[PDB]
Formats: sequence, structure tokens, C-alpha cells
Amino acid sequence: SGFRKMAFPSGKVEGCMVQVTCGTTTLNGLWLDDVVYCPRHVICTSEDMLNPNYEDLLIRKSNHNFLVQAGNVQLRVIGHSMQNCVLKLKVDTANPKTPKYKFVRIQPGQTFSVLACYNGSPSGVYQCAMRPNFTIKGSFLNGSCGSVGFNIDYDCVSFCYMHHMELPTGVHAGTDLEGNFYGPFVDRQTAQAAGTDTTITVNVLAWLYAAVINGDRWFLNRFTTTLNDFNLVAMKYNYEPLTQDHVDILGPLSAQTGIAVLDMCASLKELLQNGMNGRTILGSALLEDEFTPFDVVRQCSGVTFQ
Amino acid sequence: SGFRKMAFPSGKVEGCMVQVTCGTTTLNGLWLDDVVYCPRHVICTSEDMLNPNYEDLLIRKSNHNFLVQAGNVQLRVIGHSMQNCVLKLKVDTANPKTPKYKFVRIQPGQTFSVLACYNGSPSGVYQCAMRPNFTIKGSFLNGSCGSVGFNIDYDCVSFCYMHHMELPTGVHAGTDLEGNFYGPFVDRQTAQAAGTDTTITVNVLAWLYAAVINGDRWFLNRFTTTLNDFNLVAMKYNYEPLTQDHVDILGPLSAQTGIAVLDMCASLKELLQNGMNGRTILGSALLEDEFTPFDVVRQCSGVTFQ
Ligand SMILES: *C(=N)[C@@H](NC(=O)[C@@H]1[C@@H]2[C@H](CN1C(=O)[C@H](NC(=O)C(F)(F)F)C(C)(C)C)C2(C)C)c1cncc2ccccc12
Ligand SMILES: *C(=N)[C@@H](NC(=O)[C@@H]1[C@@H]2[C@H](CN1C(=O)[C@H](NC(=O)C(F)(F)F)C(C)(C)C)C2(C)C)c1cncc2ccccc12
Repeated sequence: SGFRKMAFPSGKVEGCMVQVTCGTTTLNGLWLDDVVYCPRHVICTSEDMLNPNYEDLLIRKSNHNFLVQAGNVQLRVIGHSMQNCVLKLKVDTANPKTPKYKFVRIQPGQTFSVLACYNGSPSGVYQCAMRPNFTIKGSFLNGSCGSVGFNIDYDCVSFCYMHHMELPTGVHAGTDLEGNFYGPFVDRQTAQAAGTDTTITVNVLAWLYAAVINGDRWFLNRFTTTLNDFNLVAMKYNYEPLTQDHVDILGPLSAQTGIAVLDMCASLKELLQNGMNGRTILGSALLEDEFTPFDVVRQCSGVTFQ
Repeated sequence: SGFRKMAFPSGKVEGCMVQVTCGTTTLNGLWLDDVVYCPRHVICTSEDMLNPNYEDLLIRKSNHNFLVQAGNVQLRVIGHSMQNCVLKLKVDTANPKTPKYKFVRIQPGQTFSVLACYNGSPSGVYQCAMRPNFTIKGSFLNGSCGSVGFNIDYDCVSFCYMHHMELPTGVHAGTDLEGNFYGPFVDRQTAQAAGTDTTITVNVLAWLYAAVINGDRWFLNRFTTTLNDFNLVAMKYNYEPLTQDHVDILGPLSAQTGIAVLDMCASLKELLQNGMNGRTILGSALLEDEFTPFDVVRQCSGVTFQ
């Protein structure tokens, strides 16, 4: 038992991280087979990143303007192209550590692990969710651009996120691995801001099931509610609506605990209307929304990856 | 910016995890050079683990009673011995993935990363602290015995923890890598229980500094206090005493924020006496004590590992 915000083992991704330098900008790249992926704003300078034209900036570059460092070895760039907001740097060596991988785009509400990197060297790993407003509440400093987010499904790394920028509220925005931003953010230095967020209702319910599984039951009650009457309460507390597909996804957890999904919604209603009254759930005094039903089954049942 | 509970990249440790089977018990082992380390209770059976004599149990075992699985390869055990509560299984192959490593024993209050494993396959990574009562609040199921806790200092893995058991409150107990338990726990199935815990004061203060660095300042005040008058409040709220060495360790963070350590203690006093009044700090409605001053400097400055 116990419940922790748990990331995937990062080894398979560590072997893909490299350092990309262009001009006086250094950031991280992702080396798979003979391609290095990195944020296109690497080709910009301080006065470029105000309002850049990336097609213009890139045509003025040469293969030799890109320095790729794989640990303490020199990768020769033999080609370069832009794909949306990422650069693809063709190099003369295939990464021998290339795992089986996919490029997938995730939904707000889903989670992934982040391997934060600086100068191509991995620094730490942690678990994030894609917020409903398409930002992520990450932990990122100067130099961290190009760190990636991923999930692991058996032996295959599904890359879903590459870091590009920090917004004024301290949250982070980036792209999928085909270079398409999550949310309405652009890789240029405007006054852009996050925009209003919501709480991920199905995840909160999943985490309440994790708490029951781990022995926290004080918030349970004999009450029930209808889906429609629950969603009225959700809207007022800026939770997002619960759908029948969410109820279905919570079925296994419902079955395992014997607590009907709509019964747990009634528990959530009461928590939203009364608060917790000085008590905690799974070591938190807040309702946690960054665990999916999958994450909970994973950790409260024990699946591995090879 | 941002602040996350961040673990070390796990790759260097993933390459050391193996599966150890003896009888009908399977758990995890740690393979360094030509030795596999694992909890000694692997040699016990259901009726053995009540009150075992491990010297008796081990003399009745042979090298061939230990099955060591390194992925999908067979390691031949060529020797076995007991060192306190761990077994050392001499195998006929040195682990080619052996990192530079040390065996260190940590202090309550210090943190480490855990690579939870099942059947020798790594499942997830997360960050824990050694509680003042020598337990850890981990996330561990059947089969997870022998997963290890570690820190990384540049390229060298300092192993500090190997998992042995879950206590009735759902918290976890284990040993250092020389087999000596943390705390007053034994690898036998008694009625043993955690014992009373305290909050790690210096860590809370460090985390308050992380919050200031990240823009949370609402809990700051013009008040100050003396170390003695702070420690009077700490005792009443079951925080542990703050020492002058703690004040010194918090110096860099103090300097960086311009908030004197004793000023931040006065802020902590007020938080303990008034609570937070519906506000949050770094996304928490509780005072967090599982980040050390080092962890905070690490994440709010950006050190890597190679
Ligand atoms: C990458 N290592 C770094 N981010 C950038 O360099 C991007 C890049 C340039 C500015 N930028 C930013 O993240 C923002 N800028 C913005 O315009 C904003 F707010 F997103 F709209 C700054 C935080 C630097 C002002 C362009 C082309 C958008 C990076 C990544 N994560 C965190 C972080 C923290 C501090 C400095 C740089 C950071
Ligand atoms: C290892 N994979 C497993 N732990 C054990 O097998 C140890 C081992 C036997 C019993 N044990 C336990 O962790 C406790 N037993 C206790 O006696 C206690 F509470 F610690 F005092 C049980 C939780 C199984 C009752 C001995 C020799 C102490 C393990 C490790 N982590 C979690 C976990 C959860 C469920 C089952 C087994 C678990």
C-alpha cells in the first residue's frame, strides 16, 4: 500500500538526451534513430525571439551551425528541416540506445512523466498532468527547453511532450513530438497567458478510490446522487462535467471497493460543500486531480515495464 | 520555476535490478559487480517468517536453491552468505551495467529516490524521506521487497535503502545496503508498529523558501522571533527542534531570498498557530516536510547528473 506521485523509470529516455547548440543558445534534443528533435526557437537570438519568421531564420542556417553533443561525443549534423515548431536534425549516427517508441498526443486530463534535462544531462524525473487549459505545472529552469514528457507501455516509450516555454504564472507550455503546441501558445515572446483552468473531476474520483483502497474512508457516506445533480455541483465549483464514459472508466475501481461511482460522487459533493474539516486524504488537505483511473489501478495493483 | 517532488533519473539503477527466487518466494535483487543483494527473508516460507532462525535456515540452503533472473538471462549463483539482514549471492557474471556506487546510510530527515520493482522489472520511481521514526511513506505491493532507495551525486549512485516490509499503518521499513535496519524493526512477522513521528522542521522551512522563490509570499510577515521562542512553539506542534546548524544550512536560501532564517521561523509560528485560512503554498494546503534544503537548492537552481 501507499500512494505516491509516481513516474515511469526514466532510463530508456535518458539514453536519448543530447545537447543542441546553435549560436549562443544551448538546449536539449531528443535523439532517436538518426534524428535529433529539438525546439525550433534554438535558431533564434535574443532580438529574434520577439517576432520571428522561422522559415526566414532557418533558410539562413547551415548544417554546421548546429552543434549536437551526445555526452562527450560529437554528432555530425548532415541535414536539417523544420516540422511545425520542432527542428529535425539529421545526424550521421543512429542512436544505438533507441528504444521502441511512438509519438502520441495526449488529452487534457492525462498524465505523463517528465525527464528534466540541462545541457543534455538528465536532472530529475517527475509526474505531470496536461491541464484542461493545455498547460502543465512543471518544474523547469533556463536550459530545460527540449526536455520531454513520456509514458511507457510495456517496453515502448510513447513520447507526448517537448518543453518550449514558461508562461507568466509559472506554468509551462510545449508541443507534441510532431511540433504542434498544446493549447493556444506560440513560440514567440508575446504577452500570452494561461487562461482559466478547471479541476479534472474523473481524476479526483479516481484518487478518492485510491484513498479507500489505502484505508482512508472518513469521507464515505450512505448518500447517493444522480449524475445530473452531481454535475450541477461540479459546475459551481469549477470542476469539469462528469460523463457516462467517466462512470464506465471508474467501473473497475468501483467494483474493487464496492462503492458505486455515483455514491463516490455524492462523497465528492459533500467534500466540495463542506471542505475536509481539518482532515486529510492520502496525505493531502486538497482534492488531488493529477492521478488518472489508470494511474490508480497501476499503483494499487502493481504493473511493471520491460 | 515550479516545484515538484522530483526523483533522480533511475536509469543507472534500472540496469542493476534482477529477480531472485528461492522456493516459492520471488523478490528483487540488486546486482553490482558479481554480487546480488536481496532481503534475507527470501529464504523463508510462510511458516518460517513467524519466528525464524536465519543462521539455521541459511545453512540448510545450497547455491542451486537460488534462482537469479537478469531480464531473460540466468545468472549462476556460485556462493551465498548472510550480511546482517541481507543476503549476498555471489554470481558467475559481473554486471556490465554496474555504475560507480557507494553504500551510505542516511539520517531521518534526508530524502532519496525509490525505484519500485516487481519480478526484477522496474515499475515506477518516486521521492521519499526517512521519517524521524525511521519508517518511509512509500508505495509498495507484494513482490516489491528488495527495491532500493538511492541518491545520485554526479555519476555515482549512493544506495541507501532496501525495502523489506510494510507495517500495519501502511508505512514501510527496510535496511541500508549492509543489511542493518532503519529503526527498531525486525524481519520477522511480529506485532511491530511504527511508533510516534514528528515533523521535520528544517525541511518545512526549506520548502517555505522554495515557495518564496516561486512567488508564494502571502505567509511572510515583518515579525521575527528568537530561536528559543520558536523551538517552544515547535515542541507544542510536534515539530522537531531547530538547531543552529539548521539555521546555518538554511543560509544560502536565506541569502537568496533576503528573508532571515529567524524571520521565516516567525512565519512558520504564525502558520502553525493560525493555519493557512483556505490558502495554499506551492499547491499544498499542508506544511510539507519532505524536501531538504539541498533538494530545494537543486530544483530552484538546476543541478544535473552524468
Ligand atoms: C528554455 N530553456 C526556456 N524558454 C525559452 O527560452 C522560451 C523561448 C522564448 C522565451 N521563452 C520563455 O519560456 C518565456 N517567454 C515567454 O515569452 C512566455 F512567457 F512564455 F510567453 C520566459 C520565461 C523566458 C520569459 C520563446 C521563443 C518563447 C525556459 C523554459 N522553462 C522555464 C524557464 C524559466 C526561466 C527561463 C527560461 C525557461
Ligand atoms: C515483500 N515483497 C513484502 N513484505 C514481506 O514479505 C514482509 C516479510 C514478512 C512479512 N512482511 C511484511 O511486509 C508484512 N509483515 C509484517 O510482519 C509487519 F507488519 F511488517 F510487521 C505484511 C504487510 C505482508 C503483513 C517479513 C519477514 C517481515 C511487502 C513489502 N511491501 C509491501 C507489501 C504489501 C503487501 C504484502 C507484502 C508487502
